[PDB]
Amino acid sequence: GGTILVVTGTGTGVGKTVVCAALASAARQAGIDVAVCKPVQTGTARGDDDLAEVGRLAGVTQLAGLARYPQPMAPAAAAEHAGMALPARDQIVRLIADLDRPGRLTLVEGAGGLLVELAEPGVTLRDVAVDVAAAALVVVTADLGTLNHTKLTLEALAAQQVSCAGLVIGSWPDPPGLVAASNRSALARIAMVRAALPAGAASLDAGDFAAMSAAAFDRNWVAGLVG
Amino acid sequence: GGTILVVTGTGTGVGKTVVCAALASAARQAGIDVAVCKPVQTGTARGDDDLAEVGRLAGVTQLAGLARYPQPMAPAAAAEHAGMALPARDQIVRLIADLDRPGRLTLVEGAGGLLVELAEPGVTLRDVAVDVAAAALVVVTADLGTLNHTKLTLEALAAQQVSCAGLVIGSWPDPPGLVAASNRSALARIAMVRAALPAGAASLDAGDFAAMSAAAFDRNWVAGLV
Ligand SMILES: O=C(O)C(C(=O)O)[C@@H]1CCC[C@H]1C(=O)c1ccc(-c2nnn[nH]2)cc1
Ligand SMILES: O=C(O)C(C(=O)O)[C@@H]1CCC[C@H]1C(=O)c1ccc(-c2nnn[nH]2)cc1
Repeated sequence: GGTILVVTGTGTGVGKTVVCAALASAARQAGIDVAVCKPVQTGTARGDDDLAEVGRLAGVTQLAGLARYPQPMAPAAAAEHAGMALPARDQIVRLIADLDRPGRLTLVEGAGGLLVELAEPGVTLRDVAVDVAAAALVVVTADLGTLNHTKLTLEALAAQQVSCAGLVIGSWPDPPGLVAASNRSALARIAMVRAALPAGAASLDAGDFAAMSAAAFDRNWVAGLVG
Repeated sequence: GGTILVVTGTGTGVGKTVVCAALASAARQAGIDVAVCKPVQTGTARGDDDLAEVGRLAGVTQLAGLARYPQPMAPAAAAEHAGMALPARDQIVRLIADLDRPGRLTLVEGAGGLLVELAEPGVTLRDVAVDVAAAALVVVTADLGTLNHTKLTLEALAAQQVSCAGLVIGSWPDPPGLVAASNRSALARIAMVRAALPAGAASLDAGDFAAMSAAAFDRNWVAGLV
């Protein structure tokens, strides 16, 4: 196949979707074919639709979903509230495997953070990453508390031998305060920081988002993801 | 000795100090002698002094600490900003062991969450809990995202064979809401929920806080701690 990369985060609202869009944009500009999938999407009754947002920001057309739940809650709770079931583990894996292809970067966007239940019983994006032999890109904030959450998430990845592809700061303030600057230096001692997306990136138009994305990542790292 | 419990949280600002105070108050009312140790405290420039708050809310007098940094930052960053090192691992472990005594509940309050560096070099409250053979009480929120952070923290405790003494919800909203209610049910599927402190409890006077605390915890669990 190609390269499968799960995109997780330290939590919800940390920048998973905009990072997915930014990496997708950078890879497409490098001539890499990109697919993005969001196997579990909650909050659809609030307008949450991460695949649509990635298409809007990055131009990705190869978008794949599976489960959609109305309430903006954790998947298990949103499914319960809608009277629906979570997907099965093998259904999530099938979605991803159908996309995987030599030369293609397939990004698998999680729901919330790494240990959120996506399938019964207690199957998480970590388990899915093992099934499809994917590394994990971890989206983090620059805010107070990020170092603890990042180290917790990386330890959890290592516990199941899921390689960490690096960190991305989802929103980087301009100018940075003392806490944000300190956190960025400390994050870079824990793992490679692949990018720090400028605050407000999700509000850029298509052309400005593309330029931001190309400058945000190291071109050699993006090109090295897919042979 | 007695019973040592580290009191950690899924992060910072989740209610660790008020939970320390609440458990201390419930234990004191059960006739248990209580000490509270906050080895490292930051944010003292704006007035943060968690030991003073525990003393006022719960009446604890054995209040022990080693280091206080003015800036409201992670300990390592606050120490770097001040140009001074964090305390030594030996200082923290020995202070706690010295506080511990038969018939006493010694609560050790961390700074931020479980994997925060408290001593040089890279020593955390988890490492301290291993050294003094303490179980860990985990303070969690009721808010969106709490389940992931709680599961991550519990996995990290288990990875170094630190027993989990349960969870405490640091602030229970009024009215709760669908997410808070769902999270409270889900948290109980992960570990014992020992208490859920009403929102605003940190503003109570000592008498009102004691009444809140005694009702918040199961009296049999508190008495069983020592
Ligand atoms: O949480 C506590 O104890 C607080 C309290 O004393 O009230 C402290 C108040 C000032 C900062 C906070 C702290 O100490 C802290 C802040 C951020 C981090 C962190 N972790 N990962 N990234 N940053 C760790 C600790
Ligand atoms: O974060 C994402 O993916 C968001 C997105 O679709 O962009 C989703 C928007 C709606 C909810 C959020 C989600 O899916 C979610 C929310 C809370 C939790 C949780 N974890 N622990 N306790 N609660 C887990 C997932």
